[PDB]
Amino acid sequence: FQSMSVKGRIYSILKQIGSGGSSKVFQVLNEKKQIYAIKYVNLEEADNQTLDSYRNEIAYLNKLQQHSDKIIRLYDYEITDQYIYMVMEYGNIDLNSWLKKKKSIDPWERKSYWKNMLEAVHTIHQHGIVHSDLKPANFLIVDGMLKLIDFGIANQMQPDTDSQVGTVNYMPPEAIKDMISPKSDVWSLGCILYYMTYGKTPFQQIINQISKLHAIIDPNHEIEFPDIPEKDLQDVLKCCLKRDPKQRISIPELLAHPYVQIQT
Ligand SMILES: c1nc2c(NC3CCCCC3)nc(Nc3ccc(N4CCOCC4)cc3)nc2[nH]1
Repeated sequence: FQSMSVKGRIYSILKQIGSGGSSKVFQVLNEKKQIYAIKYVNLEEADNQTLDSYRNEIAYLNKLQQHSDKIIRLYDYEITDQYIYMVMEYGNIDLNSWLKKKKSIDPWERKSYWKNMLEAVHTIHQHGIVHSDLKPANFLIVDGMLKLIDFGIANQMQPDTDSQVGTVNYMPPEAIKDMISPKSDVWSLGCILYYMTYGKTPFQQIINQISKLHAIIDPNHEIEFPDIPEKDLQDVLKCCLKRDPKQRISIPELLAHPYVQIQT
């Protein structure tokens, strides 16, 4: 039966959607019984660099929403030396949970979601952000439209009440080779669309974690692309999962691709 105040306005808490490390997100109602999601971040043990990172996420998100409506709407925020309250729009469900429940995705809906994702990541790229660690969980379904909730800075968020994929599965090869590019996100997006298309991520079948990394980077490992009705889609997946960034398709190319632009 808890409640919370953000910028002079009081919000009753219905339940906790999920928590990741030093942050929590709640389903809340306002004064006029309108629904929102409020993110609470605890800064008490957050280091100087970590504070600066959270500052950046708010700053960008605050600006970016004015450009595109495929980035989560932040209606209001409150920020102090010990806490952050972010009042965002409420979404029905994160994509990762939705994808776990949907054993088969509708080809039309997949295609729509893909266009929603592309528009979102295109917008962050245009403002000089490479998300780098892109996941399905970074996308939120609000009224049949995917929206980008998280910019990948210092996130550990899971829902808080089977778990097939690992953390590494969507990661680019260059990031593993690193020990950079907008096209690094294109690889990650590619894996999301690949999961939606074939039911698993490209390297899910690999048992061992050590070798799974080595498998991603290795050019002599070939990825499966079983034939499907949409020969467009099959091209997009291949084009996204080409290991070399220079050859790998760019976001603007993906937008003018037939899959996105051609009606069937
Ligand atoms: C801004 N930020 C938001 C969310 N963040 C969540 C943070 C934890 C991981 C999932 C996303 N969830 C939102 N909605 C959800 C509603 C129900 C959800 N669940 C239903 C399925 O089982 C898991 C919880 C998950 C997210 N809305 C939202 N607006």
